Amino acid sequence: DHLMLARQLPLKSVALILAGGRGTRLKDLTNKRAKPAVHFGGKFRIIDFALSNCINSGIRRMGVITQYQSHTLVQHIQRGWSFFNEEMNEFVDLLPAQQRMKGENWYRGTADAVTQNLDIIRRYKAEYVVILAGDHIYKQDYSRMLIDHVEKGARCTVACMPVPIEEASAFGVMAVDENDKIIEFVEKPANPPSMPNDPSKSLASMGIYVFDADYLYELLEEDDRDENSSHDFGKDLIPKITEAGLAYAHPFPLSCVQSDPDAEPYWRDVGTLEAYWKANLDLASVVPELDMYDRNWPIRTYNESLPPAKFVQDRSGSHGMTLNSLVSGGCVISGSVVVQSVLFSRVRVNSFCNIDSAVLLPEVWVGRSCRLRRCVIDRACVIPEGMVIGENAEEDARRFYRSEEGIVLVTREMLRKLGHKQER
Amino acid sequence: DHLMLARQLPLKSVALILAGGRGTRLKDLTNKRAKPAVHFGGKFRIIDFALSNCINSGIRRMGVITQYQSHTLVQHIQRGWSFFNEEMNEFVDLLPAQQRMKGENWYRGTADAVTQNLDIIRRYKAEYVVILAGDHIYKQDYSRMLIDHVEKGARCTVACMPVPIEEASAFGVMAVDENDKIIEFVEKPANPPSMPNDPSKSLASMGIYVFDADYLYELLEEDDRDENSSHDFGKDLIPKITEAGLAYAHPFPLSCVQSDPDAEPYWRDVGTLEAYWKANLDLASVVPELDMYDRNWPIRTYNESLPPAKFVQDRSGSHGMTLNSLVSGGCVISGSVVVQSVLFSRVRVNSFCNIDSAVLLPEVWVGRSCRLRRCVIDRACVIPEGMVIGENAEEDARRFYRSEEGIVLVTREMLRKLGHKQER
Amino acid sequence: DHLMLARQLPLKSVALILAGGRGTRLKDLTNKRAKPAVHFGGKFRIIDFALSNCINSGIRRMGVITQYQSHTLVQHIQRGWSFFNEEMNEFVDLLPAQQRMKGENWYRGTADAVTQNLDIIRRYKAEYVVILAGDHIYKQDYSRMLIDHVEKGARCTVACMPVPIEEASAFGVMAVDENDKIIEFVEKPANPPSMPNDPSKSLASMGIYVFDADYLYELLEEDDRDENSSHDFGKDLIPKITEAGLAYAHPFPLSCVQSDPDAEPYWRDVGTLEAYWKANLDLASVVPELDMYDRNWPIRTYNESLPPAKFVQDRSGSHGMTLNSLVSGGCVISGSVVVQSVLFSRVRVNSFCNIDSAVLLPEVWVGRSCRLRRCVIDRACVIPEGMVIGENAEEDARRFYRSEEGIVLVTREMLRKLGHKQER
Amino acid sequence: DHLMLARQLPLKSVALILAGGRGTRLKDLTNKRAKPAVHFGGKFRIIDFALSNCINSGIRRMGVITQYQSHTLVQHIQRGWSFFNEEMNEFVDLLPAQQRMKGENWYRGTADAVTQNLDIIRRYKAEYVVILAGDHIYKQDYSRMLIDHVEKGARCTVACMPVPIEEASAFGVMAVDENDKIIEFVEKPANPPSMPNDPSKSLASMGIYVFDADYLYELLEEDDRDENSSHDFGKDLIPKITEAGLAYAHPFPLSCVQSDPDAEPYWRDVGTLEAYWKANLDLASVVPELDMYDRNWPIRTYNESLPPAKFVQDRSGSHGMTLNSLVSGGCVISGSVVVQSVLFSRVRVNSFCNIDSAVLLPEVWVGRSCRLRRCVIDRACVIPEGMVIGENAEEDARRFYRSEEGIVLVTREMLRKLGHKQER
Ligand SMILES: Nc1ncnc2c1ncn2[C@@H]1O[C@H](COP(=O)(O)O)[C@@H](O)[C@H]1O
Ligand SMILES: Nc1ncnc2c1ncn2[C@@H]1O[C@H](COP(=O)(O)O)[C@@H](O)[C@H]1O
Ligand SMILES: Nc1ncnc2c1ncn2[C@@H]1O[C@H](COP(=O)(O)O)[C@@H](O)[C@H]1O
Ligand SMILES: Nc1ncnc2c1ncn2[C@@H]1O[C@H](COP(=O)(O)O)[C@@H](O)[C@H]1O
Repeated sequence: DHLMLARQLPLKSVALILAGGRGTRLKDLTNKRAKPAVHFGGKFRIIDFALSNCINSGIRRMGVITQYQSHTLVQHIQRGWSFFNEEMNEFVDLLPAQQRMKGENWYRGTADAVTQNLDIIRRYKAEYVVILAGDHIYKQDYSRMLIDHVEKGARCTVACMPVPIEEASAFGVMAVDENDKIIEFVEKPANPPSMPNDPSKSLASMGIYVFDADYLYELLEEDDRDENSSHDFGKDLIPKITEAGLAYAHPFPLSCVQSDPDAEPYWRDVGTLEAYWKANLDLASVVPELDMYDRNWPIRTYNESLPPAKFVQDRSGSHGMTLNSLVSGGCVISGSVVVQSVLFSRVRVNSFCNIDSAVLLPEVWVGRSCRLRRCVIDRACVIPEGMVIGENAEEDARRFYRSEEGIVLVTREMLRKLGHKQER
Repeated sequence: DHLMLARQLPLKSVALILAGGRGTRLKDLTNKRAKPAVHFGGKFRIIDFALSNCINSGIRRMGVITQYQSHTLVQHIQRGWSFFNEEMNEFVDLLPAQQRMKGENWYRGTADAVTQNLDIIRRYKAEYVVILAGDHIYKQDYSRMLIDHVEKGARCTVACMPVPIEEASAFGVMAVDENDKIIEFVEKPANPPSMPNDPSKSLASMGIYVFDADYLYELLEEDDRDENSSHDFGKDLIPKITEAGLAYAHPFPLSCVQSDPDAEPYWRDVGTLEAYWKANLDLASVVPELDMYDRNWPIRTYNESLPPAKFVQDRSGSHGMTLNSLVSGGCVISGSVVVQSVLFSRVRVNSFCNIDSAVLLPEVWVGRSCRLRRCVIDRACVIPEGMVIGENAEEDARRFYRSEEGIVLVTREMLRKLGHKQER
Repeated sequence: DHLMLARQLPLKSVALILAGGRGTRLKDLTNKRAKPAVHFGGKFRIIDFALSNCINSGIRRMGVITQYQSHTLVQHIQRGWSFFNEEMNEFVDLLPAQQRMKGENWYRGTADAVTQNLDIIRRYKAEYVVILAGDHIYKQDYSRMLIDHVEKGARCTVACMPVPIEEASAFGVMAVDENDKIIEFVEKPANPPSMPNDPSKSLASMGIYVFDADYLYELLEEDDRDENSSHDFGKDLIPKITEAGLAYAHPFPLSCVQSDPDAEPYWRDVGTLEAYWKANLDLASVVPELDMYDRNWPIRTYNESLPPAKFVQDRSGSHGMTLNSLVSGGCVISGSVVVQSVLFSRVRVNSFCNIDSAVLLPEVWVGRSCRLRRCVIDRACVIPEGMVIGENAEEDARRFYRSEEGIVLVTREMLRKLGHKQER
Repeated sequence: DHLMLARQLPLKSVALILAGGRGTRLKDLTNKRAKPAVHFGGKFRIIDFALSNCINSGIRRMGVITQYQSHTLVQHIQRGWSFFNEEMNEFVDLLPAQQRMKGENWYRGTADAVTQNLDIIRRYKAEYVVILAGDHIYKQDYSRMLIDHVEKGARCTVACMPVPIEEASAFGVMAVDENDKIIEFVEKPANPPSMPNDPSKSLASMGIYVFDADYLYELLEEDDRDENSSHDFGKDLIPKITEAGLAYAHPFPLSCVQSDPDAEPYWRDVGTLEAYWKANLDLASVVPELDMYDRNWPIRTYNESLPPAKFVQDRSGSHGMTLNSLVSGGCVISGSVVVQSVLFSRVRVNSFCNIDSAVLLPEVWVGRSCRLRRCVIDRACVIPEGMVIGENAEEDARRFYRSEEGIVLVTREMLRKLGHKQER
């Protein structure tokens, strides 16, 4: 462990974002796009979190694997992540599956997508391969995980963090020892084992595996020949590494970038619809759990050119009132009440509206005299005049999609089967 | 006139924006910046108008002449106008006066700045040279002025537009004939001559001269040797061309880009302080005279990455009310009243403020319980708590600078002198 | 026909490059890449021809359709064609077929690829849709084809140019009248009909169709419902437009950009292997048919950062001799004879080589004492020591691929079945 | 010393490259350009060395101080060093002296340039300030000098390296102790003191001072008020820090990046004309002292788009012979002999030339039947037909400039004076 080691491992490293793959539990949010390209934060996409942590961690060589509905994703990487110069060892390579006969190849698993592209990744000559799930929201520093991987003399290093046992049936539960060496790993159990001394919580894998380059190539080619295998990192390989005792665990609180050290680390995978809504409006509160006014760990995105947020008087000459809300650029709010809401770019709300705990994805047009409560308005939805959402549960659940918790989702297809011409 | 002559006139052409110039009528606004680099519109600088008209007119070769306090200007061109490629015949040159032998070189006049850089401009190999004053705000199409210049068989074409005879003592008044050939030109008269049939208005030069390049080079070298010359385009050259009868006039309403054809063309040179303030708030009204939500003639600028505009509750849990205002990105408005105002980037207003007909240039901090009206807050001004501006004119004259019209201007040096340290 | 019309139609236009789709007659040159991504010119790819003609024709909105082996292509557009800003109406959108169920969708035809993406192209709001085959090499101005399309009052406008009847069985042969109105169109005939008064030549379609936006959308939806249709522009639609008499013909000599007006227009589709090799060395001769030292119609590409071309002495201290050859950057030629050749980037040739009428695609390593005549060395081929190519026809045809005209092609797979470790 | 201290020392840091400076020992080379902007290496400028070491050392915040003839320099930074984003904490500022009141401001010395811009540098909020002379050619790692500065608890760390006592009268000679603390510093002595145990060599300052920022600001404001000071870092400040015992020395062989560890570190300041010529041709030899085919420490520059280097046959159909030369892109060499030479971009050599130990800066045209040896041809020089250089020293002294060592220098003004018009 030398003094100039913390700086030379990111440069000998290469990150691989398994962007591609939809989130099925997000219903129609991700019907026309990949989960990493779901909008978030007023101006971000989820994959801006798993990319700006590579940059600020020094890892300037990324590999974005994209399968399902990637036009918007690729078009976002193109416009916001193509400032690189390949001559200074940095790049964001897109690795969709390469078709030679109209659908002959198609990425059978998570770990069968790093094996199709294993002739391109060898050419990078990397020693440490970070394996990032980029449909997640976090502010980690992977040059403090890579060290903890190099100090321990590990082959694979799984970033683990504890979560409530109630939600630990959707993640990879493990069990460690005094030396943070994984002893028992099981993927997506039906009865998540608890931690020792913490019966109400389980030590879960985040989908962030650091691998020596030599061991990963030798483990996938040793796994690609397995017909029985399901070709996934959690469900096939990490048990294989674990059962040889070459798998260590890296606590996330160590390599988490927070502005308040007294707080707990922030991890939201935006699993269902409810946690997507809840995760945006936790940017609109007074004290957000996620700091985005931070200049020591900024998040890079498509810096679209939009005019200032305009607030104008309604048809009656009256004021427009706002409370704990975000209004991004392009918006035009004509004298209506906006509360606990998040308006993204280009949202044009007309007069006399009432908007409460809403999330208005971009290019939404809200017509005159609309009332919106606890809803998610999808991209380009042209809400008609006098529409009421979030006051009649037996109404909203027979028009739009309504989650068990009360969250409504509105899409153009939902609003075009109702008869509202939404071709504006 | 060939049918394919409109599209290859902007490629044989080269624009020269005379960015340098104090614009002394602005008093303290331009103390630390050049007149072009004054902030405008929530996110623009005035030189984004004289540059985005060259782009959308096809003129991709520009030459920005900068002398006085150009650090902010040059830093703006570097970060928002350096997307060009030199192998596609397009660039944004910066031609500030070349310095050797302990600060020897400085331009004697407007036209003694286009001469020193006459060895670099000949390299461009440009047939037509557009000469743009870039301290002006307008939406023109120079590929309709170049045609009118090539149809007429003109050598130099002055863009002229009528203005009230009261303000015509600041511009170049001319007189034309039936075939738009300048007969009488006089620069900055003390008694501006009126138009025929319009006694209340004068036909003024805008500062926009299109030149046959073979004539410009021969005219400046024939002028640079003149010992009594003032080395100015209006004060020396344009009378010389006029007196030979080689000077035509191009009406601006023809080559103006406006979304409402029933309206009059828009020209504001932001002369004094009052017309700066009035010009911004004319973006905050309901029907702006200047359209900036126009996609057929967009304005290019520094697309700074800023978070959404955040509105939060005050100390007391209460709402914040807005009326005909622009709130750009980065702003944080803690539950205060904002009316007829324009907040630029990064403006952090604290609780219980009242803001009326104000313009808050970037990085301004308004403290708790401040009242601001009919004022212009300079960049990074840290307004202290309980400050009151625009209610006692006799008490705003001594503390700050107050125009004759009632407009107040606040700078850090004005506030630092009263002992309100501005170190944030 | 107004005077400012030549400049306003490219802005109301959108180009669609049918890049996607391999060139089967190129054998193994396009086995790991799409034909638009075939290298050409020492530093270009074929799709830099059908893109730089959109830029210099003012068409800044392109749509690159990519299906077969597009990793290289996409990775080229990302690194050399992503300098655009979407806020000044300009972009290069990549439109690969969007998969929702692992190969469910896959682009059944050339005109069934503009129909899958017909919800994205409507959003561009474009009046004139240029349909460009981008597997071709030419220097055309599409703002002189668009006019000739607007003057004639046409619906569709097929760029046609005469070719020898011998090769006219691979293109779309048509037949026109006095008003350049197509009368008889047949796609890929077995007996190409000749021209009137030129029995030895046929009037052939280039794959460059300009279409009013309103007619194209109504023609593909009216064609997508046809089960009998083969979904192709030539084989299905252009006969349908022709049989209604709405199809005009635009001669290519009019809208061709040449630097010698006495010459004939340059069109090479790089059909077979022989014409690819012939087409590059026609850059190496003394008077190229294709001018690439032209600054009035430059070609934009991935401006890779490479050191100067180094020529060094061989093991014996001797000179290296060159004759009518192109040596791009990165190359290291150790004192060998290079004749009528084209070396791309990074080509390291070792001592005592002899290279004649060769094309060395990038990262090729030629070992010591090699002789190469009339060959095409593919990307990254590690030629071993003492290899001899192009002197024994019955030898080179049993090792590598040898066309009927004598041209040899060398790939890594060909040189790894022969036992030469080529993993360098 | 923390294990994560090497990687967050380049982020709390800010580099200041003093680009301005005539470098008068170069005579006519730097007549029209600054010493930093002198061309080097076939494609680089000297300031690409002092900048790519900040990038690859993690220092992404640079401050380029430019005074003398900076148009080419600024135009280079604009086109090759303006890929940075201000929201990711990285930029390349240009801090030329601010001008108001008819050319008033000009820096009195090296250290009176970092003071005027002391209101802009405090905004950076930098703990460590690297002070780089950028008129020098070396491959250093400043994140190994910053650590050595933070281990030692030093305030200011001077990078020192030994040089022959013959040339030690041009640099800052010092004397150190066991713990590398400067005891005696004297700037540009007339009798450079020797090292202990190495009588033939002196321990010289490179011009590379690392500073505690809290100490720099307090040292320049405490120096700017000095009436007898010369306002220089070596001549005024570094003796002041030395005499307090707060000045440590950092050996350059530790923080040098070299591909052959058995070699000595590479430092060439290109002092006179002879060491400029010798320094370039040391790129053309077989084993360069400076490695530029190194991918672990690449040099970033203006990646100009140029065609491949073309070699063609002469008038007579004959070959062109090369020996240990560099031919960059754009060159066209018509069958002539080139030996031990360095041709930059766009050099068009005509037939029957003989070129030996020459350096042809860009856009040079060599005419037919020219003989050139041991000379330096200035940018855009149009050598006429049958010119002979470097065979008659008595006839090259009068026509051009000839050093005492035998090196010739050719400029356009030297050739224009002999009546060889240089207008191409
Ligand atoms: N203004 C719009 N109207 C309708 N659909 C859109 C609009 N903008 C984007 N889309 C589509 O909405 C889907 C999701 O895109 P995005 O919201 O950008 O991920 C894609 O099918 C887009 O092509
Ligand atoms: N946050 C800030 N605080 C104080 N001065 C600033 C700040 N930002 C820019 N300036 C200075 O304000 C002046 C005008 O800059 P600008 O408003 O950008 O034209 C220049 O002297 C800048 O360096
Ligand atoms: N240095 C290399 N060695 C082996 N294969 C390569 C190399 N560079 C690119 N390739 C591959 O060669 C194929 C063609 O790429 P390209 O020649 O860039 O179109 C692709 O499969 C690339 O991944
Ligand atoms: N083709 C050219 N012909 C004559 N002068 C040039 C040319 N290119 C650049 N220069 C001038 O040469 C001087 C040095 O420029 P540079 O060699 O780029 O540092 C400056 O005065 C440039 O404007």
